[PDB]
Amino acid sequence: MQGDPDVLRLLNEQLTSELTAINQYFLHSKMQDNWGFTELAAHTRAESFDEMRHAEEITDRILLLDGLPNYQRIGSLRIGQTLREQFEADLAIEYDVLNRLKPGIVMCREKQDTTSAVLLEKIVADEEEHIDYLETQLELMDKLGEELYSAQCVSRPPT
Amino acid sequence: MQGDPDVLRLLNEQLTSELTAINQYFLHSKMQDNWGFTELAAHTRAESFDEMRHAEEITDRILLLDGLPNYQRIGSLRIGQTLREQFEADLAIEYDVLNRLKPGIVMCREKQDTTSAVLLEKIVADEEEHIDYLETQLELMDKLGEELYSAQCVSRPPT
Amino acid sequence: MQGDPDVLRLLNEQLTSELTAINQYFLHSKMQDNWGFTELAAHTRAESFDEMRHAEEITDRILLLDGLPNYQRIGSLRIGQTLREQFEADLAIEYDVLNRLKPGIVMCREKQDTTSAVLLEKIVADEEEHIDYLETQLELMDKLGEELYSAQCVSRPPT
Amino acid sequence: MQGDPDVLRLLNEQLTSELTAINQYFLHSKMQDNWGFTELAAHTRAESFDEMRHAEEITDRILLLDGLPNYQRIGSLRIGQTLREQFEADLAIEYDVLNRLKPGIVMCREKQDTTSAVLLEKIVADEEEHIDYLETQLELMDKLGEELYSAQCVSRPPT
Amino acid sequence: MQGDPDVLRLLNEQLTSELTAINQYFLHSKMQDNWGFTELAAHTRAESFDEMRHAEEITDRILLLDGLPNYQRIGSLRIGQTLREQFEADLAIEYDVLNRLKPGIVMCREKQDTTSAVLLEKIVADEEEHIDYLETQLELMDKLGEELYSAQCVSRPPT
Amino acid sequence: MQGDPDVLRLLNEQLTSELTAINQYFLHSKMQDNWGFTELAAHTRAESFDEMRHAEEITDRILLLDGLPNYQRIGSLRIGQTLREQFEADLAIEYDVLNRLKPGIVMCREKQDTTSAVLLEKIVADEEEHIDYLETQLELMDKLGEELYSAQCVSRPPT
Amino acid sequence: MQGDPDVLRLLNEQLTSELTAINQYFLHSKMQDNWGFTELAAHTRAESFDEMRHAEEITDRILLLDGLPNYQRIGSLRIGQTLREQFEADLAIEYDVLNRLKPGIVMCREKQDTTSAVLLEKIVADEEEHIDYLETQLELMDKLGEELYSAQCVSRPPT
Ligand code: HEM
Ligand code: HEM
Ligand code: HEM
Ligand code: HEM
Ligand SMILES: [Fe+3]
Ligand SMILES: [Fe+3]
Ligand SMILES: [Fe+3]
Ligand SMILES: [Fe+3]
Ligand SMILES: [Fe+3]
Ligand SMILES: [Fe+3]
Ligand SMILES: [Fe+3]
Ligand SMILES: [Fe+3]
Ligand SMILES: [Fe+3]
Ligand SMILES: [Fe+3]
Ligand SMILES: [Fe+3]
Ligand SMILES: [Fe+3]
Ligand SMILES: [Fe+3]
Ligand SMILES: [Fe+3]
Ligand code: NA
Repeated sequence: MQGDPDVLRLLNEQLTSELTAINQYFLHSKMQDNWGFTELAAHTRAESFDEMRHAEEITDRILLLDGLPNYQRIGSLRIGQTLREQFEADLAIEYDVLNRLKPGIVMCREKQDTTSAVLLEKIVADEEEHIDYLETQLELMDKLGEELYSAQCVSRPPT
Repeated sequence: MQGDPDVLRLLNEQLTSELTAINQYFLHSKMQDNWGFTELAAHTRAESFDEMRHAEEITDRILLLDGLPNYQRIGSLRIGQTLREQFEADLAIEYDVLNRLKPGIVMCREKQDTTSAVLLEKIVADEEEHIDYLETQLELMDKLGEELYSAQCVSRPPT
Repeated sequence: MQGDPDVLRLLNEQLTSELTAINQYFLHSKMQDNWGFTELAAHTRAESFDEMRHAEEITDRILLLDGLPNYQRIGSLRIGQTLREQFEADLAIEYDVLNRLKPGIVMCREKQDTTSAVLLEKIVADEEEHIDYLETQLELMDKLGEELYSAQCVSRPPT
Repeated sequence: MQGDPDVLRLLNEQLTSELTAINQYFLHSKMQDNWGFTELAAHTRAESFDEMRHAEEITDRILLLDGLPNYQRIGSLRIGQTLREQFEADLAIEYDVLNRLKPGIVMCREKQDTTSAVLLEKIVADEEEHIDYLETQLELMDKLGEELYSAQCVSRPPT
Repeated sequence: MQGDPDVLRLLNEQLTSELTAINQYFLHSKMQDNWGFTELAAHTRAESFDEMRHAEEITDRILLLDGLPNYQRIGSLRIGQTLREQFEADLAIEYDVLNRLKPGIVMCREKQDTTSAVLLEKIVADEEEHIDYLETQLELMDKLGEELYSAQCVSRPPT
Repeated sequence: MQGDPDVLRLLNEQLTSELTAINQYFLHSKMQDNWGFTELAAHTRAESFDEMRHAEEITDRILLLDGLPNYQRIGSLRIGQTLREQFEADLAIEYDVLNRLKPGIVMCREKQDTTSAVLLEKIVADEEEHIDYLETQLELMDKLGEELYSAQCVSRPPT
Repeated sequence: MQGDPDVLRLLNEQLTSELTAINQYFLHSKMQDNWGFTELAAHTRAESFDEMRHAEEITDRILLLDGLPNYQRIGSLRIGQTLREQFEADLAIEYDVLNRLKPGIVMCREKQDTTSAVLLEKIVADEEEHIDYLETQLELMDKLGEELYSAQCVSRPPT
C-alpha cells in the first residue's frame, strides 16, 4: 500500500527539520557544556535526543507508506555564539515546524490519512511546549539579568 | 444519550468486521499450529485476541451511544489452505477495514462525534501495522523461498 | 589553547564521515527491519550508535582545540536496496575512513598532537573490525547462498 | 622412582600428539570463528582446551616417573581450508592416537605400569567419542548439504 | 635492564613538575577552603591527588629503567592570592608540561622507548583537559563577574 | 582487507615467540611444582596463560590482516635445571621479544598500521614488566642466599 | 586572628620536616617494593601517608594562625641503598623532629598557644613510636641476621 505523494513529501520535509534540529541542538549542548554551563547542557542534550525519536517515528511512518526517508538532505544550521543566540536559533526552528505542520495536519486529514495526521499533531504539541520553555528562558534572562541567569546554569562548583 | 444513526451503523459494520477477523485469524492459527507451524501459530493467535479487544471497545462505544451491538452477523470467512493463502486472506480483510474507516472517520467528525472517530483512528493505525507485517511476510516468502520461509515457522525440533 | 589548523581540518573531515555513517547505518537498519531482517537490523542499529559516540568524541576534541565542529556538511549517502548492496555500501565508507586516517595519524604525530592521534588510532582499530565483519558477511552470503543467508537474519517466527 | 624407558617413550609420543592437537584445533577454532561459523568455533575451541588437559595429565605422569616431558617436538599440522577439510584433518590426528595407544596400553600393562595404562585408557575413550562426533558431522554434511549444514554453525544473526 | 639517559632525564624533569604541581595545587586547595570557597577546594584537592598518581607512575617507570627518581628537586611555586591568580598560576605549570612533553614523546619513540612514550602521552591528554577546565573557569569569571563566580564556589550555607 | 608483508612477518615471528614462551613457562611451572616450589609454580603457570592470551591476540590480528598464523613452528626451548637457570632462561626469551619488537613497532608505524603497532606496544610494556620481575627474583637470590630464597617458594608445610 | 612569629616559624620548620619525610619515606617504599620487599614496602608507604596527614594538620594550624605554610622548601633527603641504610636514614629525620619539638612545645606554652603545643605534642608521641619501630627493626637485623630479616620482608612466593 502506497501513501499519498503530498503527505509523503510533507513527512520528508518534517524529517529534514528533525535531522537539522538534532544536529543544531546537539552542537549547542556541547558548546554549552564546553562553556561550563553543564546543567543547562544536559537539558539541551535531551532535547536533541527527543528530536531523534521524532525523526525515527517519521521514518517509520514513511517506510510504512512505502516512501523513501530522506537522510541526505539537511536544512541550514543556525549555531548561536551566546546562550541567548542559541535559545533564539532553536526557537526559529521550532516556529518553522508549526508553520509547516499546522496546515499540513489539515491536509493529511483531507487526504484521509489520520495516522500521519495524528503523528504530526503529536509533534506540534511537543514543539509548542519546547517553544514555551525557550521563550521562558529568554524572559528569565531579562528578569534575572544575563549574568545571574547564566549562574543558574553552572553546577557548584563549576565544571 | 443517543448516538447518530449513521455513526451507529458504521460502528456495527466495523464490529461485524472484527468478529469476522476473530474467527478467521483464530481458525488460521489452529490450522497453522495443526500443520506444524507452531511459532507462526502463536503470532496469529495473538492477532486474533487483539481483534477481540477491538470488538469489545466497539461494543462499549455502541452501548454507550445507546445502540444495539450486532453479535449475530458474521462476514464471509476466507480460510487459507496454505500459509501464503492465509496471509493473503487476512490481508484482504484489513484492506476492507481501511476502505470503510477512512471515510468513516471523516463522517464521524462531521457529525461531531470525536470519541467514536478517535476509536476508529486507533483501529486504522493498528490495521496499517498489521497490513505491513502481512505484506512483509509475503515478500519474505519470495526472498527466502516457500520452504525456507516455512522452516522459520516451526520449532526445534518441530512439535 | 589552540589546535593545529591542519589537525583541525583532519578532525572535521572525519567528523563529516561519522555523520554520514550515522545516517547511512541508521537508514539501512530501518530498511533491514522493515524487510523482516529484524535480527540483523538490531546489529546495524548498534553500529549506527557507535558512529554517534565517535562523532561526539571527535566533537569534544575539536572543541578542546578551540575549533569549530562542522555539523552542517554531509557526505553522499550510499543506500542499498538489498542486503548485499547495503554491506558493500557500508564497506565503501569504512574503507574511505582508513584511507583518510592512515596518513592523518602520522601527520598528527609529526605535528605533536598525540591526543588527537590516539583518538584517530582508536577509530581505525574499530573500523578495521567493522570492515572484517562486513567482509565476512559478504563471504557468508556466497558460502551459504543468498536465501539461506537471509534466513539467518529473521526471527522465529519472522516479525 | 624411575619409569620404564619404553613406557616413557610411549608417553612422550602421546604428548607430542596432544601438543599437535592443541595447536591444530585451536587454529581451526580461530579460522571457524573468523569465517562466521561462531557456534561451531566455540565447540572446537573447547576441544582444544580438553587437549590441553590431556597434555597436562601426561606431563604429570612423565614427571612422576622421572622422565623428561618433551615440549620441543611437534607433529605436522594439517590446516583445513574448508569446514569439511578441518573435520577430516582433526579426524586424522585422532586415528593416529588410537593406532598408537591401543598396542601401547597392552604394553604398559605388560610392563606392570597400570597407572600409565589407565591414563592412556581414558584418552582412548575420550578420543573415540571425539572421532564419533567428527564422523557424525561429516555425515550430517552429506545429509543436510554443505550450505545448509554451514548455516547450523552461524548465530542469528551471524556475528 | 637500563634506560636511555635522555629518556631518563626527560622522565625526571616531568617528575619535578608533578611534585611541584602536587604542592602548588594542594596549598591552593587549602587556601580556597580556608577562604570559604569549600566547593572549589574539593576539586582542586582532587587535582592534587591526581598529580600524586602521575608522580607515582613516573617513579615506577624510572625505577624499572634502573634510573634514580629525583624527589629532591622542586620547581618554583606560584602561589596565588586570588582565585583568578590561583587559576593562572596552575595554568602556567600545565603549559610548561605540554611544552616539555610534546617534543619529549617524539624523542622517546625515536629512542624506541614506547612504554615511556605512552605514559607521557597519557599525561598530555590529562593535562589538556585540566588546562581546558582552567580556561573555562577563567572565562566563566569574565561572563559571570568575579563576585557572582565566587558565590558558585561556597556551599549553602558557607561553611 | 590485506596486510603489509613485513608487518605480517613481524607478527608471525612474535607469535612464534609467544608459543615458545607458553611451552617453556608452562613446563617450568610443572617442574617447580614437582620440586615442591608450589607457591612459585602458581605464578609461573599464570605467566604461561598470559602468553596464551598474547598469542590469541596476535593470531586475531593476523587473521584480520588476512595472513596465516603460524602454529607449526616453535622456538628453541631453554629448560632450566635449577630455579636460577629457569629464571635466566625465561629472561633470555623476554629480552629477545624486546629486541625484535622495538624496531618492529617503528616499522609498523612507518607502514601506517597503528593497530598492529599498538598491539606490539602493549606486549612490550608487559614484557618489560616480566623482565623486571625476573631480574628482581635473581637479585633476591643473591641477597637472601639461594637456600633462603627457595624457602620462600614452598608452602608451610611443603606440598 | 594573628599568630606569634616564633610559633609560626616553629610550625613551618616542622612542616618542612614533614614534607621532607613524606618524600624520603615514599621513595624508600618504592625502592623496597622494587627490591621485592613488598611486605615491608606497604608499611613504609603507610608511614608516608601518615606524614601527609601531619603536614595537613600543621598546614591548617598555620592558616588559622594567618601564616604562610611553606610548601616551597624541602629538607635534604637521605636515600638509603640497603634496608639497613633506609632504616637508619629514617631514624635520623625522626630524631631531628624530637630535637626541635621538645623545646618547641615548651616555648609554645610560654607564649600561651596551647592548641599549637598540643598539635606538636601529638606529633612527638607519634614520632617516639616510629623511632621505637625503626630501632627495633635494626635490632632485629642484628639478632636474626640480615639475610633472614630480609626474608621476613618478602611475600611467599616473592613478588
Ligand atoms: C465473538 C466475540 C468475542 C469477543 C468480544 C471476545 C472477547 C475476548 C476477550 C476480551 C478475551 C481476553 C483476551 C484478549 O482480549 O486478548 C478473550 C479470550 C479468549 N477468546 Fe474470545 N471473544 C469472542 C469470541 C471468541 C471466539 C469465536 C473464539 C474461538 C476460539 C474465542 C476464543 C478465546 C479463548 C480460548 C480465550 C482465552 C480464555 C481465557 O484466557 O481464559 N473467543 N475473548
Ligand atoms: C547527527 C549527529 C548525532 C549525534 C552527535 C548523535 C549522538 C547520539 C548518541 C551519543 C547517542 C547515544 C549512544 C548510545 O547510548 O549508545 C544517540 C542515540 C540515539 N540516536 Fe543519535 N546522534 C546523531 C544523529 C542521529 C540521527 C541522524 C538519528 C536518526 C534516527 C539518530 C537517532 C538516535 C536515536 C533514536 C537514539 C536513542 C535516543 C535515546 O535512547 O534516548 N541520531 N545519539
Ligand atoms: C600451544 C598453543 C596454545 C594456545 C594458542 C593457547 C591459547 C589459550 C588462550 C587464548 C587462553 C585464554 C585464557 C584466558 O582467557 O584467561 C588459554 C587458556 C588456557 N590454557 Fe591454553 N593455549 C596453548 C597452550 C596450552 C597448553 C600447552 C596448556 C597445558 C595445560 C594449556 C592450558 C590452558 C588452560 C587449562 C586454560 C584455561 C581453561 C579455560 O579457560 O577453561 N594451554 N589458552
Ligand atoms: C608533597 C606534599 C603532599 C601533601 C601536602 C600531601 C597531603 C596528603 C594528605 C593530607 C592526605 C590524607 C590521607 C588520608 O587522609 O588518609 C594524602 C593522601 C594521599 N597521598 Fe598525599 N601528600 C603529599 C605528597 C604525596 C606524594 C608525593 C604522593 C605520591 C603518590 C602522594 C599520594 C597520596 C595518595 C594516593 C593519597 C590517598 C588518595 C585518596 O585519599 O584518595 N602524596 N595526601
Ligand atoms: Fe521535533
Ligand atoms: Fe522539540
Ligand atoms: Fe481490528
Ligand atoms: Fe488488526
Ligand atoms: Fe566511526
Ligand atoms: Fe564504523
Ligand atoms: Fe587428546
Ligand atoms: Fe580429542
Ligand atoms: Fe600531572
Ligand atoms: Fe594536572
Ligand atoms: Fe608475550
Ligand atoms: Fe611475558
Ligand atoms: Fe611526622
Ligand atoms: Fe613518623
Ligand atoms: Na534454517
